[PDB]
Amino acid sequence: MSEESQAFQRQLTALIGYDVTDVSNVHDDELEFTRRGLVTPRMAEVASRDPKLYAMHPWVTSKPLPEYLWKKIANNCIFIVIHRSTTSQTIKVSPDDTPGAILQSFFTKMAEQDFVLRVCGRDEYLVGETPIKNFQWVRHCLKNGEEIHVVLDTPPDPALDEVRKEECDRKFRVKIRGIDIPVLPRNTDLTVFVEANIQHGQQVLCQRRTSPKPFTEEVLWNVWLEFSIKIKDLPKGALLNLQIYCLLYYVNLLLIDHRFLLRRGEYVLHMWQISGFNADKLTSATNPDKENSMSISILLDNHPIARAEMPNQLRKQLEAIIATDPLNPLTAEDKELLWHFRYESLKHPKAYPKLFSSVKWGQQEIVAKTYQLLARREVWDQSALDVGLTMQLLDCNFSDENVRAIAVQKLESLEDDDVLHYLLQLVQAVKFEPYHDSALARFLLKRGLRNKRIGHFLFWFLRSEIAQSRHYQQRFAVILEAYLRGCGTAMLHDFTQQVQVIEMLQKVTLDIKSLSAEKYDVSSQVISQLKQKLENLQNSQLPESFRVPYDPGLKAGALAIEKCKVMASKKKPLWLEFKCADPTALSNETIGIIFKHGDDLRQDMLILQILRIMESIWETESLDLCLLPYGCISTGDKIGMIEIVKDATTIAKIQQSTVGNTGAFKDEVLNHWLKEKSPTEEKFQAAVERFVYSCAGYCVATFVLGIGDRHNDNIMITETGNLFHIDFGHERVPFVLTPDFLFVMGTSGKKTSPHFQKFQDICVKAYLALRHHTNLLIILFSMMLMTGMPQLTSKEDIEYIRDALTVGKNEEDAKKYFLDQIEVCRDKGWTVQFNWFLHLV
Ligand SMILES: CS(=O)(=O)N1CCN(Cc2cc3nc(-c4cccc5[nH]ncc45)nc(N4CCOCC4)c3s2)CC1
Repeated sequence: MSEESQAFQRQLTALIGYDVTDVSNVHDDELEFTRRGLVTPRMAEVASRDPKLYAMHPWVTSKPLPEYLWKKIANNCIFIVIHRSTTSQTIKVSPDDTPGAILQSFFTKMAEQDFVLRVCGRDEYLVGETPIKNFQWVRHCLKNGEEIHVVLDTPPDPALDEVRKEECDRKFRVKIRGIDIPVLPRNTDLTVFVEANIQHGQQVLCQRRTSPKPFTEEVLWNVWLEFSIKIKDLPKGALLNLQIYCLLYYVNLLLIDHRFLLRRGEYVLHMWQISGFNADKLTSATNPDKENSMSISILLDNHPIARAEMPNQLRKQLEAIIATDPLNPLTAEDKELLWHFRYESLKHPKAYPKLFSSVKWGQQEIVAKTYQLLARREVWDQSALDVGLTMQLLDCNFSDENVRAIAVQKLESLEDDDVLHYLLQLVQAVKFEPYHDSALARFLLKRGLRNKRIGHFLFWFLRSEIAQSRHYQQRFAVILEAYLRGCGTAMLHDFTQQVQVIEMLQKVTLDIKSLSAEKYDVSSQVISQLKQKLENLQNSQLPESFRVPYDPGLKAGALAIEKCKVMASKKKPLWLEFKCADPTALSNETIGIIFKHGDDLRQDMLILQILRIMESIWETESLDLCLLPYGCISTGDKIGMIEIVKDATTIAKIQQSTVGNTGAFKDEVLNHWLKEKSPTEEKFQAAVERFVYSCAGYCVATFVLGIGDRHNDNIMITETGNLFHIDFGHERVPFVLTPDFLFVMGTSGKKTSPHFQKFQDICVKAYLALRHHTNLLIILFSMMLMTGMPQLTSKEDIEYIRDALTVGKNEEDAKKYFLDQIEVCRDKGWTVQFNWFLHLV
């Protein structure tokens, strides 16, 4: 290789937080073969990407402007403001104008075309052949009541992104030699057996078992388990799933390797324990912790695969099946129907998930007939993209690489606006791929390299998992490495800054927990020991500036040490604030970040992202619900950072105005708080209007996701009336709509009023609107549960959102469901709010 060529890889390992050149936890070479496989997709995308547009990463959309934003234009005229050091004139522009065209109405409007419209304060450019109506920064300014401000400077040089020179009819059988574990002790001794499953997409094709034996630290069976399934009938992607019950341990082994070879030989597999169903149960990875983990020893010595029209009455039976939801389980009668009428079923794209579930993958002939099916894919290829539908073929139920490829094909048609909407959920879906190299993993690689913004979030989503998941770190590390070798040195330098900063601060956060008590208050000497520590970093240690990971436009600078503090709260997070490093920023307002170690933030990532998806859904139907899905990024193990929404206050704090007598509660208080922070009465009604939309948006969203029973303490409001929920780490109430909220709506329980009439109207509007996307939400939820929780009932915890979205019912009933829910909160008032307290003391 080379002296400095290996110094490149030690930079790569530092950003990844894992060494992909390590081979100490492999029993084959799939991971290294995947490093080599991804060189091509990388070099292709890099080689065909526009240098100019890659440097500026214009964030842009082809969707129509919503109805709720053409109301803020009674005149077909939008206001932009071009800047230059001191002075800065304003310019009349029509929504359909272009970056180039408004430069035509600036220079010629004055009485050399190699300048650019960058945004004031950020690294966000208005460029490329798009209308300004169709730029995200512009839609954002219109949405808030802000005015588009812009500075004129030289385009950033493409030179800075340049990339370095790169680098049988025999039945199947397995011998169970035995198991071994250095130490087991609990208290009393039991018996133990090994269960072997041939598995394919959460379908057990076959299952044999050992005789049981006593659970000493070594147990030897020496037994052949003859299976019924024949070798030729083994499908690519099938897993030998070895499990130990007395269900304490599990491990998996792909029966057909990444070169289509039948798996053969002597394996010692180090196994995962079960924490006192989910995506960790599917992994081909073995436990790296070889000193403590349980190990199984096996032997393979077994290569391969090298007219008439329906009666109208069955069609109805078949259509009914196809209509049902992604969780509605299929009977044997239903599957056989689907399969017998394959070709009719292929005419309905929505039937696809249900159809490929009806396939007997445990049979060679039928899989082949299934490949004949996928070969005449005219209707699918021509169908309009359905993200819900496409996602379903990427979940844990589908292990066939061709099935999964027809789904990835549909994704290729997404523009970058929609990729960012689904990116986190597509990164989690790499967990369900049988092989490390996959159409999906490559699709992300390709989309990330093509767009600096997708690239940026693909970095942190990958790194979040690598840091806190032994089950999938090696796979994701290989994928990240591939990204980093093609993202270009501007982005590598950027990440290196970001990784350095957060490593310095997490250090400070862990070092501060320990000097404070397990829990009480915040010491005089502890705010002493926070300021001192950050003064030492600030000088010769911290970058002059780093990219804010949750908002990669914004460049944070030097710390505002006076405003930083440890938080009198759960597990001593740091409230930090930074100066903005861009001197053309039009405000002296700091960037606020919380650093927390203790909670599990991947869950918050996931919930906030589904919340961003609901906003986008409501966009399809002219519905704005003023949600504040604030930034939130997991960076490492049980730890990460959070955006501080400026001017926000906990609802429980507004109730603790005085005393707050261990849980005193009072209807009228919220409304008084709103008038104090609103210098004109005019802005006060703007706040109540904002509170009715926001309260409604967070009510509907929260009912649907089953996270609505919350303390006042985890709900906030801005000075401008924008309500929002926080801290999604996990008698009853479907959601929070307490008497304090209702007095803002001019209604003190058991009445109706103009502002409350809006609230109900908006709620049912929002609720029926999410139901036009029932299959999407069910599948995102089901996946959320599987890749981002503890262990969970693959039927029962998902089955909440069915009943929440009132599946199978007509629209009138559905409204009547939700409207009962509102009146459950108003029939209970404070009962549950007060109840959180009763346990405590
Ligand atoms: C005297 S004190 O300085 O200690 N004071 C006490 C009362 N605090 C109220 C808050 C608690 C809080 N927790 C979180 C959080 C905690 C853990 C996990 C989380 N996931 N998402 C948020 C979040 N995120 C917060 N946000 C997010 C949105 O932007 C405003 C700050 C706030 S604000 C402020 C601090």
